[PDB]
Amino acid sequence: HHWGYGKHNGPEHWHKDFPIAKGERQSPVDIDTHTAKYDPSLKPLSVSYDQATSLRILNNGHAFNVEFDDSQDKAVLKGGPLDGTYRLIQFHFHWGSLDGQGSEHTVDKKKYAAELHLVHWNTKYGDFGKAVQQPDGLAVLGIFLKVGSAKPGLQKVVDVLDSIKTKGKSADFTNFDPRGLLPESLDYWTYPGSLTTPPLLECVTWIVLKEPISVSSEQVLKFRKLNFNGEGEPEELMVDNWRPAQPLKNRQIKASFK
Ligand SMILES: NS(=O)(=O)N1CCc2ccccc21
Ligand SMILES: [Zn+2]
Repeated sequence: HHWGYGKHNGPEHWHKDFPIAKGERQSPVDIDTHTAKYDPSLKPLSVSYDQATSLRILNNGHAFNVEFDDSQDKAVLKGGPLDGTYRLIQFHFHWGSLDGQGSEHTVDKKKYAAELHLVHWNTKYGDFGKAVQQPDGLAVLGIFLKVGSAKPGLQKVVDVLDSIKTKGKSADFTNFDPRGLLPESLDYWTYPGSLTTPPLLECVTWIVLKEPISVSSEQVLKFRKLNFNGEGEPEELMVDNWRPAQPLKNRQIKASFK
């Protein structure tokens, strides 16, 4: 009886196995745009993905992960609120059954159709497993998706999903350039938070971009054909794999922009 996104094992249940679910820096949160304060001190954000090496795409039963070679400083995130260098390890998405839900963060209580998470780990801790035990171990770049025009840089991801329909399936996924998933502006909000799935560790500096990317209805419909289940099991469509907003508690959300 594992965690998931159903009535019986969904976010309102996670606290029983993972009591930090009710902790002091849980994610996601609602971003109240009128309460977020411009922080003139935030350093410029640096997204350096030119040398990124994608390797594989995996359906893990909760989402699909595009995995990178993180055995050297190829693809790194620096600057903004960050001290030091954070190495890209994977990206994934969270999405809805309908276009009116799917994001984990909200903006003035608005839900987007989906949310992209680019996961990076602080290289001063040596490996990802050590980094997640630290309060500044990870930096997650979050990007909202709205439905409208296609995102050409997403289509290579969309077209492989048929080959990883069910939990535990993977496929080779080399030479994918995650720069094609970014919006034009790097204006962001930032706050200290957590993983949004078990084990809900409080190790993340969240960096959520203000500008959403546009994807087509056909692109997101292909995300919604994935399965939570394993091969041969009763089909359970992989939809609504998002955690709702958590209490902000004793935190301030900072804006990079006026
Ligand atoms: N949104 S999420 O919590 O699933 N996420 C962000 C940080 C991280 C680390 C390892 C695996 C996944 C992720
Ligand atoms: Zn995520």
